[PDB]
Amino acid sequence: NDPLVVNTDKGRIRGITVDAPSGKKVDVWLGIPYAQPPVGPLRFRHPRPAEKWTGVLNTTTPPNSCVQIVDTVFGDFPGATMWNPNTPLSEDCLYINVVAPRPRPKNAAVMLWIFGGSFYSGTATLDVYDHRALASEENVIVVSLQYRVASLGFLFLGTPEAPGNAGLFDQNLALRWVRDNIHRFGGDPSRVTLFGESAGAVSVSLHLLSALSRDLFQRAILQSGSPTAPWALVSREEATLRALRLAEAVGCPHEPSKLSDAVECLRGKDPHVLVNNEWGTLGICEFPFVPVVDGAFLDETPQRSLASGRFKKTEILTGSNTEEGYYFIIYYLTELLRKEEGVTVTREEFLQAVRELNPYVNGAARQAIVFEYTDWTEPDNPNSNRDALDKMVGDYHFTCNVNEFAQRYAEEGNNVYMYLYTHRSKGNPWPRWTGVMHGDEINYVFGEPLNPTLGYTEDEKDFSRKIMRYWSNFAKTGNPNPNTASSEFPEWPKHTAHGRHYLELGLNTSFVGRGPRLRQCAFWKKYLPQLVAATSN
Amino acid sequence: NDPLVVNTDKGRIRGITVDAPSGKKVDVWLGIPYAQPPVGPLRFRHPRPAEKWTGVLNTTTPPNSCVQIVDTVFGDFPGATMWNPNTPLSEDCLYINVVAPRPRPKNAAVMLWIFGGSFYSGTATLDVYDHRALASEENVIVVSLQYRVASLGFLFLGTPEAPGNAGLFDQNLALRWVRDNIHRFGGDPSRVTLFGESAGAVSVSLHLLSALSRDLFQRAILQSGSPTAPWALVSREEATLRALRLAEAVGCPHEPSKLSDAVECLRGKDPHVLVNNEWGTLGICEFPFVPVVDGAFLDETPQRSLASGRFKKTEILTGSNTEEGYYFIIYYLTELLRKEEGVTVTREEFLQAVRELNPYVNGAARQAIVFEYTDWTEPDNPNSNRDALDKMVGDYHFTCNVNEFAQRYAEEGNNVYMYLYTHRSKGNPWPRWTGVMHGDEINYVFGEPLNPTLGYTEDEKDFSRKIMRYWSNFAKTGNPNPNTASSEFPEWPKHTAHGRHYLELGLNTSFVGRGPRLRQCAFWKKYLPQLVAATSN
Ligand SMILES: *[C@@H]1O[C@H](CO)[C@@H](O)[C@H](O)[C@H]1NC(C)=O
Ligand SMILES: *[C@@H]1O[C@H](CO)[C@@H](O)[C@H](O)[C@H]1NC(C)=O
Ligand SMILES: *[C@@H]1O[C@H](CO)[C@@H](O)[C@H](O)[C@H]1NC(C)=O
Ligand SMILES: [Cl-]
Repeated sequence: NDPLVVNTDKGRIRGITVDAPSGKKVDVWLGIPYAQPPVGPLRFRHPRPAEKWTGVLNTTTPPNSCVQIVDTVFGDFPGATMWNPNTPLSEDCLYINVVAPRPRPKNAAVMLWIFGGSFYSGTATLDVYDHRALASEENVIVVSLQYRVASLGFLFLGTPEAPGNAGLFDQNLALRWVRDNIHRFGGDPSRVTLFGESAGAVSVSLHLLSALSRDLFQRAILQSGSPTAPWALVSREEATLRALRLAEAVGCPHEPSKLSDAVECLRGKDPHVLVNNEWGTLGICEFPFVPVVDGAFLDETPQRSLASGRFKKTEILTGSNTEEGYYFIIYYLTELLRKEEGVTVTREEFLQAVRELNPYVNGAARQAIVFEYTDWTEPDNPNSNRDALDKMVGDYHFTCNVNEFAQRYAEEGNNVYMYLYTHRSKGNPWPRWTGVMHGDEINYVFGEPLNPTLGYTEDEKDFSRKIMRYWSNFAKTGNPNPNTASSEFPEWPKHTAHGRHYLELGLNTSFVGRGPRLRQCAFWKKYLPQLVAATSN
Repeated sequence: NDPLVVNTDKGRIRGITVDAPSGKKVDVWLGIPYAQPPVGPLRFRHPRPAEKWTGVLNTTTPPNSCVQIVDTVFGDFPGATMWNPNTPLSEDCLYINVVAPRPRPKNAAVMLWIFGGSFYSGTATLDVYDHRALASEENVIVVSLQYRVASLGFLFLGTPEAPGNAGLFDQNLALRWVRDNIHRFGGDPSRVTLFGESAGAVSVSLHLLSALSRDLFQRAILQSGSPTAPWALVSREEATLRALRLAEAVGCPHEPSKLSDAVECLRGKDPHVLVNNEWGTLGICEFPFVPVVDGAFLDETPQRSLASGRFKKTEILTGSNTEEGYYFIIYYLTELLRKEEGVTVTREEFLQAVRELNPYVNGAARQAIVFEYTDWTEPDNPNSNRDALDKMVGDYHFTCNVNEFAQRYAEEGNNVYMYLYTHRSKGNPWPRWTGVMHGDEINYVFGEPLNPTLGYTEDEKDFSRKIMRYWSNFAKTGNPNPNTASSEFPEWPKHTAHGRHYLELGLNTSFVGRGPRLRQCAFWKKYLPQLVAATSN
């Protein structure tokens, strides 16, 4: 009997034994199909499941990446190219990857990765997401999936041939494949933990809401993303306009009254032409094609689900990084924050940035933001004014939404674990002033420091082992803490509805705090909305 | 020859030798007259100098106190009775006290005290101000003066017979007396340091502005008071109305057109009847009869003098206590902050208090205050909501005005030293939650802990020695620091215009910080004014 041949519910498949960078060995199945290719008449539409096949399908090659724009802003800068697709771009992209430890488990916990990329970019095949270290060091099945992104994943016109959320129905279908099949690979299908970062975290949080995903997994890890983030969803009316603008931009009919003509033309366009024409006039952290409230995957806004307690009763682990804003500002204010060492911002530049980064609020709101984000010890300090820019973008679009979601989960009686990630890698290629940006924790979550061909210190390797152990303890039990309390493994306390404790994740630290950033988050969530209402006659 | 008989420019006077509680001896001259009694036709008017006398005037008895209301809200509670007049009340109250060390110096520095009491109360004769410890431990001439308070000191109608600021002209005349005479008591008239607390500090600061006082002293110490405090001055237009309201309240004519009838009737009323009818409907930290801009003592608002650099160029030492607001709230919101142990404030009680304590601002401003003064770690915590009431009253009426004054003095090149006083006496008679209140430092400045019959600990005795040494180093040299830096005497750095360092004064501490409370002071001084402007249609 060939332990690498597996009889899935649609056919037999053959995997392959390979080495993790550490030397430990894992079994691997790459590019398992879970849907019909979403091509031709099927573009923009929800996935159909895969047709049965005869024989043995060799599932040993990393799959196609879904069509998306490629980032060339900084040339071959490694900090940017690590997020670009590393396999051929194709609409034929609906595949899953399974990576199992050796020897093969019987009922192991299953960690299912959903990649981020602001819903317009990303792929499960990235080297930074390599599954071999995590599976082999922690004894879990690691699963990853492709899902459609950008307008191919999220075009919405409010018609059956453009119903929205195709990329989310892709993820749901993959979740169903995992529950139907993962036991054949040594995983317990009742022990699936979803984890994802940024738009992948938003995606995970939406599976905590949807009635269609409710029974498809056990618990969730949400790295720097939450469904109350203002970029996370778009209204149905605005999505419809954005789709029609895309149709115009590529030469298609775009009349609100004859939506059939517009969809049909869009289905005939080259896919690269579509994703390369999506980017109109949008503010920072506004992405053109994102989830909507459609009626079937979600039938109410996330804020209404949270207010009413309509979400899955389970544990969650979630957290933020210290410099969440810079990554997005570096690409948006390219004259102000050049990607050079020693950048600073003058007071007059900061005041101009506040208007550009908050383009929708009135005069009174901007002053409040200025007051809230000024260092009153030294108002004109050019470092303080640069850091203020990161914090106001990072608080509003990231940190404060994670806090909000973790709060509601905790108020409703669920165990919550909250982190603030503060480690900057010794080999970080970005300018020193960028600090700990969006996504930096991913390398450590997937155990990349254990790769002996890379430059990580021994301290960083221990750190990555600590983090993988927290993450996988949580998947295995719902609690990141070990049984025997360690010197290397600090205690990670629950984030209670009233304590709101969080654990700082870093090299030489076990600091537990509150929040984080409760005051700035109250500014955005409580003070500023009532001031906008008061001054909008 | 009798060294206790001194020939002043108006006559001879006889003093008396007494003991310090310190064990050392001092010479003392109490009740030296410096003006004609301001009685009869002279009521409300500026002082005339004292008429010459033959013989030897026995100056050995603490002088009369100026007429003022007596506080009975808490009966014989020691925390309150220590501020009540301890000598008979009379309009015949314009006297000075001099206390010299033994053996008598030749050209000693002179520390001249101006009592506080919100311009309606106070007296130089209080036991808490007793001069003997400071004079004998620090080898300085200690001087104190009476000045008229309440409507008797500060009635203004804009006519020659109610010209305003009589109490400040009293202080000016006393300052003159000191420069004409203090060398006969062993003091250098070119080395007068003014010091005062609360309305006494305001008074000191107004002598730093007035052209009539400019050459009458060398430097200044300002404890918890500044001329930018919103209670420190009243407009000429409002002063006139308040005076006319007082006339009405006591049955006098009060027609805005016939001011002579009103003044002449007021000159006939009993002085106690006058001061007991002053208290109309006023907010917290609003006192009816206070300085005005008259044309002669001051001819522009303090803020206009500060902005234009028209103020005396000299060193200043100044500071705040940590709970500046509670004292006034305890007397204003007597149902909410009962003088009992274990008081707390509910969230709903706090929101009502914000409206009562900031009764002039609109809805938007109140929300900003609420947001600024909420503990966002635990918004509903009833200790936090009680402390917030102290901080919003103390910041707005005290701490932030001291900061502003020290800031402007530093920007103009003068040496400034800033303290935050944080010591609560072990024997404090107020409830524990009141913290370190307005006026608490006065006992330590005057060396009261060195009286062994009071209950002070040994550490508190040391603290008082340290503080008298800082204060008198400052009077002697312009710098509170000693020459040989000690472990008992930390370094007190200058408060520079951009560093804004302060020294925390307390038992087990040498902490240096910035501000204090730069962010909250920016809220009152920069943010809230621009938000009121924006929302005032
Ligand atoms: C798959 O692998 C086997 C060898 O292990 C090979 O003989 C076969 O041709 C491969 N391709 C397909 C399509 O099965
Ligand atoms: C003043 O004191 C002297 C000596 O102590 C005494 O003889 C004299 O009577 C006193 N004068 C008055 C007016 O009491
Ligand atoms: C003074 O502060 C130090 C700092 O921890 C402390 O160890 C010491 O006990 C303190 N002394 C007191 C509070 O009397
Ligand atoms: Cl001047």
